[PDB]
Amino acid sequence: RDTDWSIWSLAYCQVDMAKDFFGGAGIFSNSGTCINPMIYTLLVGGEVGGKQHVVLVDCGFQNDHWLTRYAFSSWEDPKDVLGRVGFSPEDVDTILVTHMHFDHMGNFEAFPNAKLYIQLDEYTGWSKAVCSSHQHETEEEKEWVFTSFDPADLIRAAQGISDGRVKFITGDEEILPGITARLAKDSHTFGSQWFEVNTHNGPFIAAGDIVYWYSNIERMWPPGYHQGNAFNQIDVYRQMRSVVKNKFERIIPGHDAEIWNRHNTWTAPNGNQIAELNLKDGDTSRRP
Amino acid sequence: RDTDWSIWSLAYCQVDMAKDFFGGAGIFSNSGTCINPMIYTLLVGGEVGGKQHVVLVDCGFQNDHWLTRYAFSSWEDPKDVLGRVGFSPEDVDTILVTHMHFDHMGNFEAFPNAKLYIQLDEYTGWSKAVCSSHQHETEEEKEWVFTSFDPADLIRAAQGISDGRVKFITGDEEILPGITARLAKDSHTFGSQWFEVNTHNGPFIAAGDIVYWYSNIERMWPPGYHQGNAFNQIDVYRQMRSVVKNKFERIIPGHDAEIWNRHNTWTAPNGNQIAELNLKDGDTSRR
Amino acid sequence: DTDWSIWSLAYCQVDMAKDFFGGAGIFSNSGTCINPMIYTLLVGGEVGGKQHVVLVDCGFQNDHWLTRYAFSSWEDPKDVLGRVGFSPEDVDTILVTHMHFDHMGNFEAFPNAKLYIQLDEYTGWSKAVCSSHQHETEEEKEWVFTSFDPADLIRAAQGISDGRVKFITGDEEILPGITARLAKDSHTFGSQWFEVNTHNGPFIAAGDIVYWYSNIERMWPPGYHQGNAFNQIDVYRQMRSVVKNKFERIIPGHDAEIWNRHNTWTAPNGNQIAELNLKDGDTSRRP
Amino acid sequence: RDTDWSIWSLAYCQVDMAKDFFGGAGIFSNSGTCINPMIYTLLVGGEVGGKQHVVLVDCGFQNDHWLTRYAFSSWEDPKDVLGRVGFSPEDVDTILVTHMHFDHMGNFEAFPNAKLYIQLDEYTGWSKAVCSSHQHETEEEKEWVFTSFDPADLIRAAQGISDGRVKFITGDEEILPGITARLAKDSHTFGSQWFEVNTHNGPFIAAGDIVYWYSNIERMWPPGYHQGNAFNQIDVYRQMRSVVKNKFERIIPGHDAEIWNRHNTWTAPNGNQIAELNLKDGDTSRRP
Amino acid sequence: DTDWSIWSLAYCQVDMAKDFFGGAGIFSNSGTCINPMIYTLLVGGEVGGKQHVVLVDCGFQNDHWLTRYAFSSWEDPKDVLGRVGFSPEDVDTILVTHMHFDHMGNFEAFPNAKLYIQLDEYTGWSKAVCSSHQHETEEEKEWVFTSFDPADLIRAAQGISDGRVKFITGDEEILPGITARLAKDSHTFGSQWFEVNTHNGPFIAAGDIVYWYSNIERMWPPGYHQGNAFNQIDVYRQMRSVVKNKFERIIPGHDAEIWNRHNTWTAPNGNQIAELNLKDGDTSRR
Amino acid sequence: DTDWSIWSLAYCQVDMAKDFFGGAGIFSNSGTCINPMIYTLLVGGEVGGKQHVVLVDCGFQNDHWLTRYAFSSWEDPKDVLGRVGFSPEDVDTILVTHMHFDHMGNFEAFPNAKLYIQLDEYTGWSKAVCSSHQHETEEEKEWVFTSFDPADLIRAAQGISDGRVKFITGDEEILPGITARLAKDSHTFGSQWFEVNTHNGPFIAAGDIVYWYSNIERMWPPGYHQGNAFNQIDVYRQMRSVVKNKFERIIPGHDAEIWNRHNTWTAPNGNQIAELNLKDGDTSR
Ligand SMILES: [Zn+2]
Ligand SMILES: [Zn+2]
Ligand SMILES: [Zn+2]
Ligand SMILES: [Zn+2]
Ligand SMILES: [Zn+2]
Ligand SMILES: [Zn+2]
Ligand SMILES: [Zn+2]
Ligand SMILES: [Zn+2]
Ligand SMILES: [Zn+2]
Ligand SMILES: [Zn+2]
Ligand SMILES: [Zn+2]
Ligand SMILES: [Zn+2]
Repeated sequence: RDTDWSIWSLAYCQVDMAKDFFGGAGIFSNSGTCINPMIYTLLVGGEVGGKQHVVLVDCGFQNDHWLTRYAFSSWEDPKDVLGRVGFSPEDVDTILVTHMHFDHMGNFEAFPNAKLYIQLDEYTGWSKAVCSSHQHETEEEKEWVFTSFDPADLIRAAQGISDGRVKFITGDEEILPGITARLAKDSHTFGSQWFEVNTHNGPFIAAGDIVYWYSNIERMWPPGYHQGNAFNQIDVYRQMRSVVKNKFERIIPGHDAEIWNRHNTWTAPNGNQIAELNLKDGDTSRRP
Repeated sequence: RDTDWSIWSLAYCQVDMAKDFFGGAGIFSNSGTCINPMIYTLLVGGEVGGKQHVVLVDCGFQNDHWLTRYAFSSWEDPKDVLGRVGFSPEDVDTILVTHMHFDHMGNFEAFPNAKLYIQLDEYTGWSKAVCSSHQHETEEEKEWVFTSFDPADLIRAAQGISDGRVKFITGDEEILPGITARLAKDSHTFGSQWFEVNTHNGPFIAAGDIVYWYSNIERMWPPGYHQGNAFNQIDVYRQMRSVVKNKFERIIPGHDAEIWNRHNTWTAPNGNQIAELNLKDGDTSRR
Repeated sequence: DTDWSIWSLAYCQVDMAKDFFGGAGIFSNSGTCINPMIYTLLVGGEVGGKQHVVLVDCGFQNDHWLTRYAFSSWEDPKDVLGRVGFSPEDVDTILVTHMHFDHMGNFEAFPNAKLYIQLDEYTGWSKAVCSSHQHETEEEKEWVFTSFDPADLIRAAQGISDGRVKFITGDEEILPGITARLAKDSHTFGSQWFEVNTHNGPFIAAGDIVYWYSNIERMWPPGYHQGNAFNQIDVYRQMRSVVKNKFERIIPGHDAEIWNRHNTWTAPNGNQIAELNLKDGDTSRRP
Repeated sequence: RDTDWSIWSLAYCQVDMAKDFFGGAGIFSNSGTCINPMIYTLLVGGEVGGKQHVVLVDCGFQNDHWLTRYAFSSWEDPKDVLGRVGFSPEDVDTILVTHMHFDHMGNFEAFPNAKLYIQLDEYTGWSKAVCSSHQHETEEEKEWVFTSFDPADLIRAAQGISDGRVKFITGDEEILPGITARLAKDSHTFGSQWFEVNTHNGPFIAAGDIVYWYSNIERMWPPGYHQGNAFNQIDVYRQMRSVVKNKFERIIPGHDAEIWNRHNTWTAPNGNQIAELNLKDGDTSRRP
Repeated sequence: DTDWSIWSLAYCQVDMAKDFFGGAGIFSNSGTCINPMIYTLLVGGEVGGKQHVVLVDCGFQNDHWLTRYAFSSWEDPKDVLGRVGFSPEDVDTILVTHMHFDHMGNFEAFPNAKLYIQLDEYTGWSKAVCSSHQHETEEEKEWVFTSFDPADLIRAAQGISDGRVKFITGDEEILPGITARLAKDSHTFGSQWFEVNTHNGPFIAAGDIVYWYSNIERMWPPGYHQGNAFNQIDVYRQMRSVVKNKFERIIPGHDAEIWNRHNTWTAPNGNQIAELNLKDGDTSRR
Repeated sequence: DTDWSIWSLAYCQVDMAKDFFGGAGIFSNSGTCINPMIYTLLVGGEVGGKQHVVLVDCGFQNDHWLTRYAFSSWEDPKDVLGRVGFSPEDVDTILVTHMHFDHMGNFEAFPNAKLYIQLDEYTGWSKAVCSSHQHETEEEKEWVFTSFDPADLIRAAQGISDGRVKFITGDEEILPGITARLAKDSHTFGSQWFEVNTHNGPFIAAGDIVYWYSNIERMWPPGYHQGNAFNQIDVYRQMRSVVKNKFERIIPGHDAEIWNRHNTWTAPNGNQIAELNLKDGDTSR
């Protein structure tokens, strides 16, 4: 089947963060701070002459308590972030979840028509991890387990499973035409997955937090904060490099402001960026 | 290492059901119906000279929509059922869940001080199965998986996990002094577990639905309705027989009125039975 | 590439409680009914090349099994296969869905045929028979042997020594256009079903994984089986996907409804004969 | 200690055989032939003061075509072999099968009251191997598979399974009081097992054909003919040496005339040997 | 029936950023500090008698590794062992927690010592070193080799050939009262920790699974490591359980706090020395 | 679309008991015979692509091993490869069937070649070497080291760090038309054989899983091996299936019968040269 997809990376928030957090405890230690985007990626396309899908890789978090747990700024609603590219949250039929951290699957219920795809190992891993954490007597002992995980997202996932809106992927699978989910077990998280997007202009990768920063995969240096196996990430980087033949601009990192320096980018009134990574044959640009 | 436990099996409801359902196709086919008890079991004890635990194996379902999906009668609140043996739901500190069928974990939020114990395979099995079933285009194609399973219990399970009130068992484990949980993978359900209870009068077994009826384990004949592997149940029957040295009255089946005929039993006003299976050193009977 | 013509032939009939085949809930206490005992003949293979004459299963012999259960109208392979223009000597390969007596019993009646069975089926029954002899009484073994003849374990071993039995381990395209599919712990330890590719699309020989169309149409496994009910659910879905929900393309094991869904002749006696596919020039063997 | 066993190794036949077969292709190539005993081992005992079991480790082959496929001589019936130590074949309640080669299980039906214990992997291994062999067009291509295996023993085993005479062991198991079966997967054969026998004078090992000759385990040099994994045999030798704390005479090899030099031995009229390896407490010697 | 004398000796020091050892987030952009390089001497065994001289880890040689990091105060083993009454050649056994340069580099300075290391540790590094060489530039290889010397792969092989090294595969009580604990994919592919059963309770040589006491106390894996963050969390719980949450009975890899909570006395260059347990019938040391 | 020229080059000869190579049963007490020591030259790859020059195995050096067995006629890689128009410097790839001394001992004579080994072979020998040193005497270690030199373990680790050795894990097409097939616990822990696809059909470099044509023709594994005899049986079946029972298409490890099945000529000292295949557009010798 021939597939083609338009791809936009949309900032919906910003975080000021220690560099070693994203870039590595070695190379980026004691290197000050910087602003990094909170991003989700819109994909529109599919089989040519077939159903057109409106897909989000990840969907941001909500305007809730998480805004106080880190140095966030410039948060924007899905109505506004997607409106600037000519869509609405109602139009989104699928959310592909790289991992169940709060900033990639929180707020999925703002897309009432979307089905959620999660790796089974991600869901089961977090169920066990959350349950195990309650053997510690204080919350200080639980802090690391919950640094990026909202137990309420466990409840929402179960609610979606029973509702029929959450679907499990187990391993690798072409879930939409030209989008292949790749399980990276115990990489960034228990069941992090990345996505291979095949377009007429070649492959693109939505890496999730497996690749926080381009420097992670270019320097082969896993981040200072992650909740998996650093050597597994090494293995995944090599898989990703092979898919895109080291055309590093084709990989979408999770939280790297460097992405705006590498693609046709314009900014919204508040500053949040929009990137036009690719346009399928016959589509028009969204720059004002 | 010296454990001792008092054991009461208490009926909270009754169901009229075709016999082959519980007893088996072929041998009990076209045998009409009979009343069968809906049961949970109270265990009080632990290490002699130690903390006396108050534990439930299973806790029944709520008087909700489930009362109409089967021929139930005489449903009773846990306050009424445990009161007859001298306890209240607030006393229950542990609920041992044999499996996640609605009638064994439905009403657990009625015991606000209790921790829930479930096999990881039971929880993960149902998460996968519920999700897989929503790939069917019609609701009729989904009936069989949900005949005994309430997706609302999946949600309550997830809520208790994050609350810290639900704990996973993975395999065999002595979770309380003298009570060891036994994983029976893919027997009655994905992660059914049974419980071995060690007292001064020897072992007792809480079997759950692996053994619906004594005849399941006496005739080695699995039921006409189950959601796991029939030959796995046979193997579990053999383990149970070995633990109990073939003294069958020492096994507590899930839904067999025959239990009231094998132990010291009396009736409540509405009819629900209270079987006293064992009394630990120093306890007086509650007839 | 490949094409095959297909006939399903009865060789006996069985009167059985409906809950046996259809489910303990929905078909309980529904009386009894007549069900065909069937094996399926396939003739063909690759288009320009060796024509194979194949049986899926081969029925049982007229021995003590006629007094077991309640059979009637039993017929010899010489009679059943002659009506379609063949003799028992023509069959070069018999595909065994599982080692229950009525699907592999009479295999020595086809002297030129190689028998194909899943390694897990043979190993499972070897273990199960041996394990059952841990029970001291014959009554405790009844369920293991409800459908299994220990003499067929010996005949199977005799055939292994003869080179007449071949093991399949998992999925395999055995003959041209016929893929065996292992369904581990489905009806039995190593049940397998067969995907048959013709010019008119695919056909499925389901064995007893699907006793009745109602099993797979309602997604409701039978009341009697010796495997895992949820595994059967998974297989039902695999089969539906292969056949694009064109259910008449699935050959159930023991369902009179197949005579209502296909060109079906009838024999001098009651046992039926049903055409399912005729690949170009296979003159219909319909009178 | 609460268990005790008397132990006799009894030769029932003799075989003239090339030395490299039993001792190894390195040291014993082109080294001629020698006479080697065909042996099964009688164990009498159990719980001290409780049931006196009568046990055979292996039971030899029958007087059939096998007598011509090798240089056999002096085959003797179980009535005569066991008669010399004061027992009859009807006394044997248990036959422990090291492996299903013809000379270790061929004759089990001459012991009408005995249950056979066989490793599940041994039975399934031979079932597969026999069935696979019939893909070869000539009987010569099957010859190695059948050098020590009789397909008729497959049928007899299936018959014993159906009768309730055959019991499967899967892995390690204390089968009788003081006798533990040890699975040695893929050693001499698919499911070879050896037996540790606890006596008041310490442990004895019935090695089956894992140890043909003392030299295999003393020199750590597996034989030239076997149907398993040579390095697996190396690993089992180490387990055996450790159990007997390097008392090599406590190990009963399958086919070594050297055993008559290491134990109190006398001979029958035809030359077949009797070795009294151990006499449990209270037991009297059987030497004439 | 089993007793052990236990000494933790600092053979060197490093000035390192805090998030490296303590964790990103709670120690991000928090500056740096001096941290010790230690190996742990245990001598004793079955109270019956046979006394073994065992080292947990054995430092790194004084070579190019001294310039790769803010090292100082590197001392010889004969120097450091002498201050507690021993000579390298006395060591019977070197228990290797993992194959990073600074726990395995100088094992040849102990000609009598058998080396015990996990099969997965050795096998994982063989795999990794080989995998890295499909990277064309040296910058891409940097992280794999931050703590690993390819020359230690060649020594290990030479040790295998010589009979100096033996592979553990799983848990195994390697010497009377010392249980080796496989922690697959913790700090490294096959890191392991050791559970020393002394008459005065239990002791844990943590290796680099626990860089700092605060990794286990704050349940917070470090910012640099080369295995599985959640696996470390689960080993933290296995350790906490073995010592009943008495954290001092765990010896971290590179925490100067260990000097603070155990009898310590500086040496000439300052490299500390702490005695954690002297087996009754054993003589102390300054 | 692949094509390869194939030469089997004897670089040495060994006088050995027949049962060693042929079997403890059939060839017992059968005396000895001369057997070739062989490595195979492969030149080709994808048609229209980078033509590779590859060695399957590379022999051992003229060192202590020349005295550990009845060897004769040892020749250098410079001489043996010189006769077919190449030098050791041309070989960029050596595919190693197993780590026995006579198949990897001399790989450093090929300074530009990458070495490919099964991971299970390397870890297998690493473990076995360590386990062997638990025995207190050297006679108890002899069988483990009959064909294995611990110096090759050290040379292997050095190449690992140097970047010259690569691990294969299971089956893999390493070069165009060459598939490595792991045969776990066959001749050794991680023995591998190679399927070579040419325009004239498939050829197999069997290593020592097949010492002699009679192993696979008689389905009778050898009297000396360090793996699992029934695994070799199953591997024999895979090989026979690939070549559709054309046994001359299988390259055995040590069988002089090979010179009788192909265009063969001899060197001055006696060592044989076998031209098994010439890819489209090639001239003989
Ligand atoms: Zn994240
Ligand atoms: Zn993120
Ligand atoms: Zn139930
Ligand atoms: Zn129930
Ligand atoms: Zn059936
Ligand atoms: Zn049937
Ligand atoms: Zn044998
Ligand atoms: Zn033998
Ligand atoms: Zn370190
Ligand atoms: Zn380290
Ligand atoms: Zn070799
Ligand atoms: Zn060789």
